[PDB]
Amino acid sequence: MREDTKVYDITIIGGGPVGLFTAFYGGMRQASVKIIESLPQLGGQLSALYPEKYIYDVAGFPKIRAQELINNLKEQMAKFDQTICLEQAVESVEKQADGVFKLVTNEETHYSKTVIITAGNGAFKPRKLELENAEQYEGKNLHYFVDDLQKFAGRRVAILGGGDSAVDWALMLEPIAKEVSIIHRRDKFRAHEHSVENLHASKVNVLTPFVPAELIGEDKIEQLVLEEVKGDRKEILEIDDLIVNYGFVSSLGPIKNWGLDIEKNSIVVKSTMETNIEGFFAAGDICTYEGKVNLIASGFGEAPTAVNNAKAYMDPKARVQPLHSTSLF
Amino acid sequence: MREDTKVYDITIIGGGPVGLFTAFYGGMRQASVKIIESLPQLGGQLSALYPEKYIYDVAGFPKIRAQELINNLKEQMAKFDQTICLEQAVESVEKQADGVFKLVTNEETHYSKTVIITAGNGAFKPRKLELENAEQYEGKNLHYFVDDLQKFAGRRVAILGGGDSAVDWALMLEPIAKEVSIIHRRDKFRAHEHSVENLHASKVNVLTPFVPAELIGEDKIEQLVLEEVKGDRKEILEIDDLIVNYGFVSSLGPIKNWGLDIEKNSIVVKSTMETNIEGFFAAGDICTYEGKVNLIASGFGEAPTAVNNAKAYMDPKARVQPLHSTSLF
Ligand SMILES: Cc1cc2nc3c(=O)[nH]c(=O)nc-3n(C[C@H](O)[C@H](O)[C@H](O)COP(=O)(O)OP(=O)(O)OC[C@H]3O[C@@H](n4cnc5c(N)ncnc54)[C@H](O)[C@@H]3O)c2cc1C
Ligand SMILES: Cc1cc2nc3c(=O)[nH]c(=O)nc-3n(C[C@H](O)[C@H](O)[C@H](O)COP(=O)(O)OP(=O)(O)OC[C@H]3O[C@@H](n4cnc5c(N)ncnc54)[C@H](O)[C@@H]3O)c2cc1C
Ligand SMILES: NC(=O)c1ccc[n+]([C@@H]2O[C@H](COP(=O)([O-])OP(=O)(O)OC[C@H]3O[C@@H](n4cnc5c(N)ncnc54)[C@H](OP(=O)(O)O)[C@@H]3O)[C@@H](O)[C@H]2O)c1
Ligand SMILES: NC(=O)c1ccc[n+]([C@@H]2O[C@H](COP(=O)([O-])OP(=O)(O)OC[C@H]3O[C@@H](n4cnc5c(N)ncnc54)[C@H](OP(=O)(O)O)[C@@H]3O)[C@@H](O)[C@H]2O)c1
Ligand code: NA
Ligand code: NA
Repeated sequence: MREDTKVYDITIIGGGPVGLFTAFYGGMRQASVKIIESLPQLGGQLSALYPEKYIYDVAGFPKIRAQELINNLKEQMAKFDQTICLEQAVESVEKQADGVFKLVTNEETHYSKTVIITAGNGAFKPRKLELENAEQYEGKNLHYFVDDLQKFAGRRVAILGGGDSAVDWALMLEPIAKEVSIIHRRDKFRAHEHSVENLHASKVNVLTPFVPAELIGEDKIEQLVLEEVKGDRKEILEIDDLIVNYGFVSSLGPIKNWGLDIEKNSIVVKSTMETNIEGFFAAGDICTYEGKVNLIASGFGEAPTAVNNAKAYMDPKARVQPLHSTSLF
Repeated sequence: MREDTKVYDITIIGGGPVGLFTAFYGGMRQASVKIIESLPQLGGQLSALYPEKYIYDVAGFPKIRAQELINNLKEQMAKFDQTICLEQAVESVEKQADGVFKLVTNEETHYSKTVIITAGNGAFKPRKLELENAEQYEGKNLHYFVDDLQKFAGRRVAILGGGDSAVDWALMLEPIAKEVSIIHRRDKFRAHEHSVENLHASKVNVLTPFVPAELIGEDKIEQLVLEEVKGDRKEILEIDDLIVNYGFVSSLGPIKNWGLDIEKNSIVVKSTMETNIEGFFAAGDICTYEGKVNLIASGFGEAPTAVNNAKAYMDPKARVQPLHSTSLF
């Protein structure tokens, strides 16, 4: 655990499209801004689930690719400064006796005058390996997210899963690692067929249809035991690193432990976007009210409403109504 | 007075940016849509009051010219069918005994299952010439809205006003008209400095500081008499056409007589965007609620909220939540 003692004006929970636009508007209102995001990148459901698909119902865009919209939002918010904390899932939020919010994640403790939660359906997290003692190896040689390929240089690597993530990493590691195995529970892969063709074409050891049965290693994982899906046959692999790419899940989880009023598995808001905790606002798919629609356009409307009301909360002489952007730049 | 006996699903009062996106969204939800707009053009405050200016706080646009955003919205809604009624200001809205809304304008009577008012600050009207016989010439050779500039080819034109609209028309007409004069009540123009420099360098006859004194003509205007401001001098122009560019005025006007709940020139809405009259919704600058900010982004979020709740009102079996646009097309 570490601690960032700087009190930010606005801390945003979740860097999907609504959080990104919220960050922009915080900058517009001369607020210091932190974004905390569960995944190793920004973009929420758009970047995670349909980055290549076209969106037709965002105002002003006859058609726009999801990732393109996210890229536009990043460019928009780049005019201002934020501190962005990726791979952090907020698990605790408490308004302290001095009014300052304290936020705790899996990695770091943060402070803020206001919090705006833009969590969607809750934190995106990788699917964990469902083997009794898998957690023991987290922080050692069990990897869920991969960034630096060179740490696997000259090493025996096993990758679990059959999607684009598992296949892509297997192909990138083949020329770097001593040996690479990919283990998937069907003979048919879920990854793009061309990537799967290259995989079979490559020197990657493909083990299908198998599931992980056991992890062995007192300290570091040393052996991986596989079991065939149809039948009882087992295989043991000697490995230096295990990468698990089983996709992602989202849930509210600890968002329900902060004293917020929750209805429809979402955070209730007044028309100002404020929750039942003053200084704590919500926007986008995480929020609810009578007539709420879960759309990007709706969230993009909620964002400035939240930021502008947050600004008035922080500075009772600040007008909720912003000045014209046409004049300000 | 004429009557359109077709009962529309959704009829939108005002074709500013929020009414345009509302109209698009109606199409998205497979509703029959009519837009009724007071001016001879769509675009609201953007097109009328700042078409040339860059907007920076619409989600997904690092910067977009106001008129270009309007153009984008028109392209977006062109995917579906709408009935557009320009040059019609709504004077009366009544929810009849059968539940059907009856809307009466200056030109026509309309019917609708639901109404979504997107009127901003009220119906735009051009500021008119305050001379006693001026109205007599409307529909003849006195012009408040100019579309077919070619019809001024080879003609003697006088333009009234000192803003960008007047100056732009003078400069655009100079190369094709026989003669162009611009008449303004101060030696200083309100138009942009470079345009004014172009104006003085051109062959346009600039008459300042003058106001119109008299229109002469039994049928069409044949002569325009001007008088110097704070002076003792008149001028008479022989003209074929008179264009007046005195800007725009807006007010709620008869919107206050429909039995709606109104505060501070705004229609009070609950979180569903519904007014106190069931089936009658509002969005954009016209609506209010605690925390409301008059922004384009805000209005763009309110629009689909209104449409989707109007859909649920018309068919309580149909859902509020739309299917994905990524999927629908
Ligand atoms: C296949 C598909 C197609 C779609 N098509 C459309 C469409 O065409 N038009 C449209 O308008 N909508 C569409 N949607 C819905 C749209 O994706 C959502 O409305 C939008 O993603 C909501 O944005 P958001 O920022 O509120 O939430 P999200 O996109 O879910 O982002 C929230 C972010 O918050 C992070 N987060 C959450 N909790 C925490 C925490 N505790 N700590 C740290 N980080 C956290 C999450 O990891 C996530 O990155 C579609 C959805 C799907 C799945
Ligand atoms: C100079 C200026 C700069 C601005 N800069 C920004 C900016 O940078 N960013 C931002 O977000 N916002 C900005 N705004 C505010 C922005 O223009 C408004 O939020 C936006 O125009 C509201 O859109 P609308 O569709 O609700 O209303 P409007 O734009 O007012 O359109 C309403 C339309 O309804 C019509 N109408 C009204 N009543 C009737 C009736 N009874 N019958 C028929 N038609 C009717 C009117 O003629 C009008 O065309 C600015 C405003 C101004 C004046
Ligand atoms: N280059 C690219 O275009 C690229 C790169 C990375 C990610 N993506 C996209 O990002 C999204 C995420 O994909 P990603 O692979 O992380 O995740 P994914 O598509 O969800 O794939 C997860 C893989 O894990 C397997 N799995 C899950 N739980 C398991 C379990 N309990 N036991 C055994 N196997 C299990 C699944 O098996 P089953 O298939 O049998 O269900 C699947 O093969 C996808 O849309 C993907 O296309 C694209
Ligand atoms: N090319 C561009 O960039 C462009 C193009 C079109 C519009 N716009 C913008 O759109 C906005 C609207 O401009 P627009 O020119 O329609 O309108 P405008 O700026 O309001 O100008 C109206 C002109 O009419 C004059 N006027 C009004 N009533 C009068 C009266 N009774 N007698 C004499 N003169 C009268 C005003 O005089 P005074 O100046 O003395 O008040 C003013 O010069 C402006 O911000 C403009 O910059 C920009
Ligand atoms: Na929700
Ligand atoms: Na208003």
